[PDB]
Amino acid sequence: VNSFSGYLKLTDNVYIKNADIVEEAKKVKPTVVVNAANVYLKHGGGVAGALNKATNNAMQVESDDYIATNGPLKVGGSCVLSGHNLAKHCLHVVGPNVNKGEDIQLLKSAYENFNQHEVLLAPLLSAGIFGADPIHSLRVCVDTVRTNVYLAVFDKNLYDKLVSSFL
Ligand SMILES: O=C1CC[C@@H](c2ccccc2)N1Nc1ncnc2[nH]cc(Br)c12
Repeated sequence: VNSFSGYLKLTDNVYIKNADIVEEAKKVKPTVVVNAANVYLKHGGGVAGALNKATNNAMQVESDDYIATNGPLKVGGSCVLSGHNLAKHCLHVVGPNVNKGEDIQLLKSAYENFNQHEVLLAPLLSAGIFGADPIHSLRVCVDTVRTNVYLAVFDKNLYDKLVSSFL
């Protein structure tokens, strides 16, 4: 038993809710919150900008040190950093950005990072301003992640549609 509440169960291991991941994190304080990152860990907008703002920019400060030491992530890759006031850890995961011209097949690789963590609070990767189809992304998530994932979808009409069309 865990502390996540109000989720629709999609499969044995995938759950979904119409909520702001930031508010879910503040309420639950999960072991792992997933950020929808870019390779530079520049948390300017979307989920990343919102999470970073909620940490009072501490996520960005930590991220800049990470990049200065290690260089950029790979598209499809991830790193584990602090969750600051929101979670124990933040798993920064880079899905492909179609608005940048990247290969959507890398979305499966991105979701594979979730399998290194028994339970996660996450957004849909590559959706929103990353330019991919959120229905697709949900399918890849369900078909790739085997650990317990709680998906927060902020856009209300998207949740509705994803709920009702999920095969
Ligand atoms: O609705 C959705 C679906 C796709 C995802 C997204 C991810 C990256 C960039 C744009 C959109 N997204 N957006 C949020 N999902 C959950 N929690 C949130 N908090 C603040 C935001 Br913006 C937000």
